[PDB]
Amino acid sequence: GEIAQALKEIAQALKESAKATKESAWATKEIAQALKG
Amino acid sequence: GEIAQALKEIAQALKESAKATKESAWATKEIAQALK
Amino acid sequence: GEIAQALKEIAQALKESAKATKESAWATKEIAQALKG
Amino acid sequence: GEIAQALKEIAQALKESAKATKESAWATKEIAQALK
Amino acid sequence: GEIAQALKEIAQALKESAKATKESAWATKEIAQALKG
Amino acid sequence: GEIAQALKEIAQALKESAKATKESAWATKEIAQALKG
Repeated sequence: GEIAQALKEIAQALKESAKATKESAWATKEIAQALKG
Repeated sequence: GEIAQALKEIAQALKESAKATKESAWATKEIAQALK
Repeated sequence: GEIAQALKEIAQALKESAKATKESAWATKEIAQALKG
Repeated sequence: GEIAQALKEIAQALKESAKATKESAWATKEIAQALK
Repeated sequence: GEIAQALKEIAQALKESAKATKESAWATKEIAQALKG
Repeated sequence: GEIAQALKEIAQALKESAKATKESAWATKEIAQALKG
Protein backbone atom coordinates (compact mmCIF):
# COMPACT_ATOMS: atom_id res chain seq x y z
CA GLY A 1 0.00 0.00 0.00
CA GLU A 2 2.11 2.91 1.31
CA ILE A 3 5.40 1.26 0.25
CA ALA A 4 4.07 0.24 -3.17
CA GLN A 5 2.64 3.75 -3.71
CA ALA A 6 5.91 5.49 -2.83
CA LEU A 7 7.76 3.13 -5.19
CA LYS A 8 5.34 3.98 -8.03
CA GLU A 9 6.00 7.69 -7.44
CA ILE A 10 9.76 7.02 -7.45
CA ALA A 11 9.43 5.08 -10.71
CA GLN A 12 7.49 7.96 -12.33
CA ALA A 13 9.99 10.64 -11.22
CA LEU A 14 12.90 8.53 -12.52
CA LYS A 15 11.18 8.06 -15.89
CA GLU A 16 10.76 11.84 -16.21
CA SER A 17 14.36 12.39 -15.19
CA ALA A 18 15.64 9.81 -17.72
CA LYS A 19 13.73 11.56 -20.54
CA ALA A 20 15.21 14.95 -19.58
CA THR A 21 18.73 13.46 -19.28
CA LYS A 22 18.40 12.07 -22.81
CA GLU A 23 17.31 15.49 -24.17
CA SER A 24 20.21 17.17 -22.36
CA ALA A 25 22.70 14.61 -23.72
CA TRP A 26 21.53 15.29 -27.30
CA ALA A 27 21.87 19.07 -26.81
CA THR A 28 25.38 18.60 -25.34
CA LYS A 29 26.36 16.56 -28.44
CA GLU A 30 25.08 19.40 -30.63
CA ILE A 31 27.15 21.90 -28.63
CA ALA A 32 30.27 19.73 -29.07
CA GLN A 33 29.62 19.51 -32.82
CA ALA A 34 29.08 23.29 -33.13
CA LEU A 35 32.31 24.04 -31.24
CA LYS A 36 34.33 21.56 -33.32
CA GLY A 37 33.20 23.39 -36.48
CA GLY B 1 6.30 3.30 9.32
CA GLU B 2 10.04 4.08 9.15
CA ILE B 3 10.50 2.39 5.75
CA ALA B 4 7.41 4.06 4.26
CA GLN B 5 8.54 7.46 5.60
CA ALA B 6 12.06 7.14 4.14
CA LEU B 7 10.52 6.13 0.79
CA LYS B 8 8.26 9.22 0.82
CA GLU B 9 11.32 11.42 1.41
CA ILE B 10 13.12 9.64 -1.46
CA ALA B 11 10.08 10.21 -3.72
CA GLN B 12 10.01 13.94 -2.85
CA ALA B 13 13.76 14.43 -3.49
CA LEU B 14 13.47 12.63 -6.86
CA LYS B 15 10.51 14.80 -7.88
CA GLU B 16 12.60 17.91 -7.14
CA SER B 17 15.57 16.44 -9.01
CA ALA B 18 13.39 15.59 -12.06
CA LYS B 19 12.12 19.20 -12.20
CA ALA B 20 15.69 20.56 -12.04
CA THR B 21 16.90 18.10 -14.70
CA LYS B 22 14.08 19.24 -17.00
CA GLU B 23 14.99 22.93 -16.50
CA SER B 24 18.64 22.12 -17.17
CA ALA B 25 17.72 20.25 -20.37
CA TRP B 26 15.66 23.23 -21.63
CA ALA B 27 18.54 25.65 -20.98
CA THR B 28 21.04 23.28 -22.66
CA LYS B 29 18.81 23.15 -25.74
CA GLU B 30 18.84 26.96 -25.80
CA ILE B 31 22.65 26.95 -25.61
CA ALA B 32 22.81 24.47 -28.55
CA GLN B 33 20.42 26.68 -30.57
CA ALA B 34 22.49 29.82 -29.82
CA LEU B 35 25.75 28.11 -30.85
CA LYS B 36 24.26 26.67 -34.12
CA GLY C 1 16.78 -1.37 11.31
CA GLU C 2 19.46 -1.93 8.65
CA ILE C 3 16.99 -1.40 5.77
CA ALA C 4 15.50 1.74 7.34
CA GLN C 5 19.00 3.14 8.00
CA ALA C 6 20.18 2.55 4.41
CA LEU C 7 16.98 4.23 3.13
CA LYS C 8 17.62 7.28 5.35
CA GLU C 9 21.14 7.56 3.89
CA ILE C 10 19.68 7.25 0.36
CA ALA C 11 17.15 9.99 1.16
CA GLN C 12 19.91 12.30 2.44
CA ALA C 13 22.17 11.76 -0.60
CA LEU C 14 19.22 12.42 -2.95
CA LYS C 15 18.33 15.63 -1.11
CA GLU C 16 21.94 16.85 -1.55
CA SER C 17 21.92 15.84 -5.20
CA ALA C 18 18.60 17.65 -5.84
CA LYS C 19 19.98 20.88 -4.30
CA ALA C 20 23.10 20.68 -6.50
CA THR C 21 21.04 19.92 -9.63
CA LYS C 22 18.92 23.01 -8.94
CA GLU C 23 22.04 25.21 -8.58
CA SER C 24 23.46 23.74 -11.80
CA ALA C 25 20.15 24.36 -13.64
CA TRP C 26 20.18 28.04 -12.58
CA ALA C 27 23.80 28.47 -13.76
CA THR C 28 22.96 26.75 -17.10
CA LYS C 29 20.09 29.21 -17.59
CA GLU C 30 22.55 32.06 -16.96
CA ILE C 31 24.91 30.61 -19.59
CA ALA C 32 22.01 30.42 -22.09
CA GLN C 33 21.10 34.05 -21.34
CA ALA C 34 24.74 35.19 -21.77
CA LEU C 35 25.09 33.37 -25.11
CA LYS C 36 21.76 34.75 -26.42
CA GLY C 37 23.05 38.29 -25.77
CA GLY D 1 4.16 -8.48 -7.11
CA GLU D 2 3.41 -4.73 -7.00
CA ILE D 3 6.66 -3.94 -5.14
CA ALA D 4 8.76 -6.13 -7.46
CA GLN D 5 7.11 -4.55 -10.53
CA ALA D 6 7.77 -0.98 -9.35
CA LEU D 7 11.40 -1.94 -8.64
CA LYS D 8 11.78 -3.39 -12.18
CA GLU D 9 10.51 -0.09 -13.61
CA ILE D 10 12.96 1.81 -11.38
CA ALA D 11 15.81 -0.44 -12.57
CA GLN D 12 14.89 0.16 -16.24
CA ALA D 13 14.64 3.97 -15.87
CA LEU D 14 18.02 4.05 -14.09
CA LYS D 15 19.64 1.95 -16.83
CA GLU D 16 18.38 4.46 -19.43
CA SER D 17 19.56 7.38 -17.32
CA ALA D 18 23.04 5.81 -16.85
CA LYS D 19 23.40 5.36 -20.63
CA ALA D 20 22.41 8.99 -21.28
CA THR D 21 24.77 10.26 -18.54
CA LYS D 22 27.62 8.36 -20.19
CA GLU D 23 26.81 9.87 -23.62
CA SER D 24 26.58 13.34 -22.06
CA ALA D 25 29.95 12.87 -20.29
CA TRP D 26 31.62 11.96 -23.62
CA ALA D 27 30.17 15.07 -25.31
CA THR D 28 31.28 17.27 -22.35
CA LYS D 29 34.82 15.89 -22.73
CA GLU D 30 34.71 16.86 -26.41
CA ILE D 31 33.66 20.39 -25.46
CA ALA D 32 36.60 20.59 -23.01
CA GLN D 33 38.99 19.35 -25.73
CA ALA D 34 37.64 21.91 -28.26
CA LEU D 35 38.01 24.79 -25.79
CA LYS D 36 41.61 23.55 -25.02
CA GLY E 1 21.23 -9.38 4.17
CA GLU E 2 20.94 -9.46 0.33
CA ILE E 3 18.38 -6.62 0.41
CA ALA E 4 20.25 -4.64 3.08
CA GLN E 5 23.55 -5.16 1.22
CA ALA E 6 22.14 -3.96 -2.13
CA LEU E 7 20.69 -0.90 -0.36
CA LYS E 8 24.10 -0.09 1.20
CA GLU E 9 25.68 -0.24 -2.28
CA ILE E 10 22.92 2.03 -3.62
CA ALA E 11 23.54 4.48 -0.75
CA GLN E 12 27.29 4.55 -1.51
CA ALA E 13 26.81 5.13 -5.26
CA LEU E 14 24.34 7.96 -4.56
CA LYS E 15 26.75 9.61 -2.11
CA GLU E 16 29.47 9.57 -4.79
CA SER E 17 27.07 10.92 -7.39
CA ALA E 18 25.89 13.73 -5.07
CA LYS E 19 29.50 14.83 -4.43
CA ALA E 20 30.25 14.90 -8.17
CA THR E 21 27.01 16.80 -8.94
CA LYS E 22 27.99 19.43 -6.36
CA GLU E 23 31.48 19.84 -7.92
CA SER E 24 29.92 20.08 -11.38
CA ALA E 25 27.45 22.72 -10.16
CA TRP E 26 30.32 24.86 -8.82
CA ALA E 27 32.20 24.60 -12.14
CA THR E 28 29.00 25.48 -14.08
CA LYS E 29 28.60 28.60 -11.91
CA GLU E 30 32.19 29.53 -12.81
CA ILE E 31 31.40 29.09 -16.51
CA ALA E 32 28.35 31.38 -16.12
CA GLN E 33 30.53 33.99 -14.33
CA ALA E 34 33.23 33.80 -17.06
CA LEU E 35 30.66 34.23 -19.86
CA LYS E 36 28.92 37.15 -18.09
CA GLY E 37 32.27 38.99 -17.98
CA GLY F 1 14.64 -13.32 -5.21
CA GLU F 2 12.83 -10.83 -7.49
CA ILE F 3 13.18 -7.86 -5.09
CA ALA F 4 16.86 -8.59 -4.35
CA GLN F 5 17.58 -9.01 -8.08
CA ALA F 6 15.94 -5.69 -9.03
CA LEU F 7 17.91 -3.98 -6.24
CA LYS F 8 21.19 -5.45 -7.57
CA GLU F 9 20.35 -4.08 -11.04
CA ILE F 10 19.55 -0.68 -9.49
CA ALA F 11 22.88 -0.74 -7.62
CA GLN F 12 24.77 -1.55 -10.86
CA ALA F 13 23.06 1.21 -12.89
CA LEU F 14 23.79 3.75 -10.12
CA LYS F 15 27.46 2.73 -10.01
CA GLU F 16 27.70 3.30 -13.78
CA SER F 17 25.90 6.62 -13.46
CA ALA F 18 28.21 7.76 -10.61
CA LYS F 19 31.29 6.99 -12.75
CA ALA F 20 29.89 8.98 -15.69
CA THR F 21 28.88 11.90 -13.43
CA LYS F 22 32.45 12.03 -12.08
CA GLU F 23 33.89 12.12 -15.63
CA SER F 24 31.40 14.83 -16.60
CA ALA F 25 32.33 16.89 -13.51
CA TRP F 26 36.04 16.71 -14.46
CA ALA F 27 35.30 17.87 -18.03
CA THR F 28 33.12 20.73 -16.69
CA LYS F 29 35.99 21.84 -14.46
CA GLU F 30 38.27 21.84 -17.51
CA ILE F 31 35.77 23.99 -19.42
CA ALA F 32 35.62 26.47 -16.50
CA GLN F 33 39.43 26.62 -16.39
CA ALA F 34 39.68 27.16 -20.18
CA LEU F 35 37.12 29.99 -20.11
CA LYS F 36 38.81 31.70 -17.12
CA GLY F 37 42.07 31.81 -19.11
